[PDB]
Amino acid sequence: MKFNENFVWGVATSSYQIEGAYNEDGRGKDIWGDYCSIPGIIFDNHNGDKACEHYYRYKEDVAIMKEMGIKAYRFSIAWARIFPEGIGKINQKGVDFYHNLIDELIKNDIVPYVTLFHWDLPLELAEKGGWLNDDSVEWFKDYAEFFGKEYGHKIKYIMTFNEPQCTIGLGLQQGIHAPGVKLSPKAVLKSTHNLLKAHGAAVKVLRKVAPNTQLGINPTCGVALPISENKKDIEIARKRYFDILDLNDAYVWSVSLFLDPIVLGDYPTKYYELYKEHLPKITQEDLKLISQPLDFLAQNIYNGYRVSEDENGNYVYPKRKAGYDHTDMGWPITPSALYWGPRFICERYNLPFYITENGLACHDVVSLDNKVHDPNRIDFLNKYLLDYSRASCEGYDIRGYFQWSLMDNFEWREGYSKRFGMVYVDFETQKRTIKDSGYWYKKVIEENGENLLEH
Repeated sequence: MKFNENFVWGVATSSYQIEGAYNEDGRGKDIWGDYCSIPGIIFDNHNGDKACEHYYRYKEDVAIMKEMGIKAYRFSIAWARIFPEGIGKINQKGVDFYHNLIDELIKNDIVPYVTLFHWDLPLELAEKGGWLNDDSVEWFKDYAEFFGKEYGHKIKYIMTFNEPQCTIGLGLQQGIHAPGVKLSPKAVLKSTHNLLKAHGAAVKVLRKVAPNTQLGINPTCGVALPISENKKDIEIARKRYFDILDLNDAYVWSVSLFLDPIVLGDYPTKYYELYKEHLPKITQEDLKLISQPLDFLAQNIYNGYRVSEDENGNYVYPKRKAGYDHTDMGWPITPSALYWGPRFICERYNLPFYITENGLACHDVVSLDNKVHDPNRIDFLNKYLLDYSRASCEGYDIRGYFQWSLMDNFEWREGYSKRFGMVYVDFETQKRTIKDSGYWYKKVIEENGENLLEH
């Protein structure tokens, strides 16, 4: 019994990365399409105008998902495809599209998992300040309210914000993601506060208009890994994993900054002390709105880092061995992150836990045999599921795993130079090719993980 019988095996995509049709059927502009229009921002000036054309080819992608026997599909809704201006007028062809997509999923016995916001903020609301605007809490509530009223009767799982660490940190504090700016701590924490408030308002209104839909959120962070399994070393990694970082660091990359207000009802104590001169207006109704009860907690986990302390109690980060296992991103391959991550999150928050994203980039090619061989992805996934199974076997309330991605897509700043899918996509012909990892993943679902090679 590596995993439980109810375990959920899924793949994950996002709207801007696969859909295409950025300027068709009344879809409004968003921040990433706007971000891409700045020359030199994206690798080779790629954009998401066409992407994988999933908007037009969704039936084929669902047929491919049935071919691999995938029972759950995580995807995101393009806010600008339903509300071209963020608020007000409804774009029916965008409403019809997600109807056609959802119906195709149900028709093929695939359970939809919906992400409301996957970074594609409607450009009209960004030009109104984005998450700096206190009205953004209402913009997202009305967005969530319409989606719950229109689709709640056939969507059982909804998560609000995918990886707010990127939207806030890379987008507004580090200038790495859209809109690409580096704002003040006041702006960043005010933007953080309104995003959390928008999350809670979305949860509260979805309990009213879609009461049979389970709600959650999937943040992300590097997983602090203990140097050994001694209680003294595990506590160092646990403290770092939920720490609040200094203002001169990339302080948005914190687990507790977002999830402690959501699950525990307030920011950590360190937040009020370190950020005292940059604190936003925080009322108790704010914290009450943010801390709505959730049905599940999720997390995108890709890698982790060893962490320790010296004599003075300062964090020490040991080097990685020369030639260490890595991906086409240069990211390290650390399968133990899928154990310590879920373990730390479950112990601190005690909610049903999903892994919403896990995977790696591989320099995949269509070989001479017209197949795509990615055994490195098979090894990466197999090793990560082994440590994830250990957490399930140890009694933690683990519910599922969504492998990023289903198909190669637009990898943001990297464009199409990085391939994360188990399905190969030639971005000219739009020809799909299932990789060896896809057929291997089909057997994993059918065996519920009892085929995972050990050691």
